[PDB]
Formats: sequence, structure tokens, C-alpha cells
Amino acid sequence: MWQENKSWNAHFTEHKSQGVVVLWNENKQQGFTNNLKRANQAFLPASTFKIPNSLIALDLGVVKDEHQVFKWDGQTRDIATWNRDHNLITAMKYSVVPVYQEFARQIGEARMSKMLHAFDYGNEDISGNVDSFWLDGGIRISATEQISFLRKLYHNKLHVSERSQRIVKQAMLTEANGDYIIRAKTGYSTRIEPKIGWWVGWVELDDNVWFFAMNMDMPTSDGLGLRQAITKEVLKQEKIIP
Amino acid sequence: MWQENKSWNAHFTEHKSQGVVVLWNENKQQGFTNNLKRANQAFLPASTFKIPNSLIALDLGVVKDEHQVFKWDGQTRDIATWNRDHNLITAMKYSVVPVYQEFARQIGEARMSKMLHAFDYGNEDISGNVDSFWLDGGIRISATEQISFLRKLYHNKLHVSERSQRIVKQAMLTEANGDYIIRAKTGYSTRIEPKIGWWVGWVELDDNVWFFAMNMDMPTSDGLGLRQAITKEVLKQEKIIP
Ligand SMILES: O=S(=O)(O)c1ccc2c(c1)Cc1cc(S(=O)(=O)O)ccc1-2
Ligand SMILES: O=S(=O)(O)c1ccc2c(c1)Cc1cc(S(=O)(=O)O)ccc1-2
Ligand SMILES: [Cl-]
Ligand SMILES: [Cl-]
Ligand SMILES: [Cl-]
Ligand code: NA
Repeated sequence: MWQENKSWNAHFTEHKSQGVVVLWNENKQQGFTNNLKRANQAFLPASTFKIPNSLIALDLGVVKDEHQVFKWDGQTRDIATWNRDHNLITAMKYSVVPVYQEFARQIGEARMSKMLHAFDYGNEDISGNVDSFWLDGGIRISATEQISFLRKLYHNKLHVSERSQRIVKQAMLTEANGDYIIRAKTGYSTRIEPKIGWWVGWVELDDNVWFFAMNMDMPTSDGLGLRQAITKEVLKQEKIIP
Repeated sequence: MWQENKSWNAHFTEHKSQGVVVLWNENKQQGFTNNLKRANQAFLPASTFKIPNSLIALDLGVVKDEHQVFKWDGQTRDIATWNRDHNLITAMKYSVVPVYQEFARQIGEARMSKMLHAFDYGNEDISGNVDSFWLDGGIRISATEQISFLRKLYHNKLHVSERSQRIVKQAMLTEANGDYIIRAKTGYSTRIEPKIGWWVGWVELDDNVWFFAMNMDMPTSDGLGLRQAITKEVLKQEKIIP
């Protein structure tokens, strides 16, 4: 049910980087990865936590819907896309950290904790600040655990309303053409070593869906584009996308 | 306001064709079109009717969700992609008429009539066969009446459940980008003259959404690609998309 395929290491070697790509064929119920040990290694989720965060905030009424505007607080920060107004969809696309830090503060630690235990999310530990634990706190999740989380989301089986799950899957939209749809979330763990980049989500085809979760060492922000590029190369190699 | 911009007719005559593009700017509550009379002329919706027909089917339980499979009945039809199993997503993408004819027969004339009345859809007239009235019966809808119908859909304001409207808006997904999202439905009125091609939906930007409804004369299926091509050129002229 899980098969190791180190063909894909060649895609990490070229860009002088290392990491893990994990695919899951949903129809056949079979998993593939270049490195099953790192596949089960738990790191900080970083901005991939915006997926469970969105669900909790929506199911609790902190966020009314995907159209609610969240005004910029006036403190100009070092990423240009952060210094403007945002809704749920744009706050996710640009990983607007302070928007989600406000969601977290209003969710509170007690309710945040019960929801992560309900979601089966990683080690389910929110040690640290409630508004930064996914960046520098105790939470840990492996790539396989990301897949398990994403499958429950895809099947509307997480312990939230169907409406919350449909909104977040709508917000996860990244790319779509006549061949496929990609719903995913990027992540850049920047505050605690090892600095790693994430990309987790799934590829919707006509007659299948392929879940993926990847992470890789990211010692510099100049390598962030590799997260999508390397994962697409693996998808191309396994004829999943043209 | 409404404003007529005949500049766009260049795009129609460069391909020896004739049609109307209707644009609605949601944030500014202002509309635009190259031909105001044709914008309010009502044609057969053809397969753009798959939008209301999906909503009704989902809301009534004829279709339980978007994963439910409608298996091929074995009759080999002229369009290759019709001769296979489908779900709601792929049936909509490939305008699989026989799957939607089955929905119409299970909905029946009475409930279908009542729903279009509540939807305020076009002339609300299902005269003709219960499973082909949108292709050769008495139903008619204008391009602006399409905008008005899509606007309620986008805002979850139709009489059907929020769940129905969110599922259909998912199935409408056509193209998604770092710059925009397009939810739309294609149509081709082939049975009653004049043969026309449709494209209706909207373009989601970061802070705005542009609704559009277009139709054009279509004597032959060879020119169906001009629907999207001409609409995108208009979107490029108005600097909505890059
Ligand atoms: O590539 S993305 O995953 O979209 C991405 C790109 C940049 C940053 C983040 C995510 C999260 C983050 C946190 C911080 S901070 O903790 O220093 O405040 C600084 C930059 C970024
Ligand atoms: O470009 S699309 O809007 O996706 C499109 C393209 C072809 C056809 C349809 C839609 C609806 C349709 C009906 C018929 S029939 O009435 O003769 O059975 C034949 C062909 C087509
Ligand atoms: Cl889904
Ligand atoms: Cl979507
Ligand atoms: Cl459902
Ligand atoms: Na059609």
C-alpha cells in the first residue's frame, strides 16, 4: 500500500536540494514516495496550518464567509502583499500571517486544542502562543499525516460542517485548466531550524484524484519556487499531468 | 449605469462572426456591452441551462453530490467524451446532454416549472419536452438575464440551499491562475435557428469579480473556440486579465 520510488531523488539532486514528495492514488488506495522515512518525519506545518485554521475559524463564526474583508492594521510589513486588505481567499494565496494570527487569537487555546484532537492533526500540540504555534511552537506533522488530513477534508469527513470544508477547499484553489485542478497550500518554516518549505494538496483529474504532500530543505527564500517545480516534475514523470 | 462600447465589434468581425459580449463590474455596479439590443434578446439557453438544471437536481436529491457516478448507457453517441461514465463535474465540463436529460426526467415538469419560476430564470417557460426544452422548446433567456441569474448564484441568493449553489459553482470551474479564476458554462444552440454559441459566467479577481455573458452566431461547430478567444480579448482590452 506504500511503495518507495527513489527515481524521484533525481529531481532533488539537480537543484542541489533534498526533501520528500508523497503521492497517494485515491482510486487504487496506494501511496508513493521517494523516501518513506522522511515521508513520516514531522515538522512544523508553517503556513500549511492555514488549512485547519480556516476550518476552525469558519466553523466557529470567527470568519463569516470567504467574502468578509479583513482590513489592514496599518503596520507595513516586509512582504508587499501583506500590506493591504484581504478576504479568506487572498489571505490564503499570499499566506498573510497576521490575518490568521487574529483568527487564532479569537479561536482561543481551549477551542484550538479540541479541534486539532478532533482533526487528528499531527501531534495535536499547541504549545507556545496560540497565534504563532504553527511557526515557532510545539505542533508537528508529517507529510503522510498531511495526506491523511487532506483525504478527510476532500471527503467532507473532518469534524466540522460540510460548509466549512467546502469553503476551505474553494480557498485552496491554486491552478486549473482543461487537464487538471490543483488545490494546495504553500508553507515556509522560517523561525525554527531546520528551515523547510511545504507544499500539500491534491490534483483533481477527470476520473481520479492524486493527493500530494511535499517538504524540502529551504535554507534561503530564493529556493521557494522549487516547491511547485519539483512536485510538478514528479507528477509529469508519473503521467499524472501533461 | 449601462454603457455601450462598440469597440469590441472589431474582435467579432476579425473572425467573420457576429455576437454580443456583456460585462458586469460587481464592485462598481456598472455594466458594459458592444450591443445593447442583442444583450436583451432572448435565445435558447442550450447547455448553459446545465447551471440551473444542476442546482435543481442537487437541491431535490436527484443527485446526491458531485461524486455520484452516472454510468454510460452503452449507446455510442457522436461526441466521444459522452460515451463514458460521468459525475456532475465532468458531465458539466463536457456538456453531456444525456446525463442532464436523465435529471430532467426525474425532476419532472411540475417541479422544474416551479424552480425556474422561483429562480426568475429567463421567461420561465418549459414548453416542449421535459428533457429537451432548453434545446428545442419554449425557454428563452437574454445575456443580461444570464448576468442577473449568475449574480444571485455567486451571492448564494437563489432559493435552493447554500450547499447546492456552492457545489454548482465548483463544477463551473474552468480555468484558474495566479491572476484570475474563471467559472463559466459553454453552450451551443444547435436545433432551432439561429444557431448560436454561448459562454456565461464570471472572472474572479483578487478584489473584484467580473460577470460576463456572451453569445455569437455559430453556423458550424468549427468555430466554437472563438467563444472563449473573443471573450478573453475583450477582457484583455479592458485590462481585466493580463
Ligand atoms: O511561500 S509561502 O509559503 O507563501 C510564504 C512566504 C513567506 C512567508 C511565509 C510563507 C510565512 C512567513 C512568515 C514570516 S515571519 O515569521 O518572519 O513573520 C516571514 C515570511 C513568511
Ligand atoms: O461547446 S459546448 O457548449 O460544450 C457544446 C458542444 C456540442 C454540443 C453541445 C454543447 C450540446 C449539443 C447538442 C447536440 S444535439 O442536440 O444534436 O444532440 C449535439 C452537440 C452538442
Ligand atoms: Cl471535494
Ligand atoms: Cl472551486
Ligand atoms: Cl455532500
Ligand atoms: Na449546448
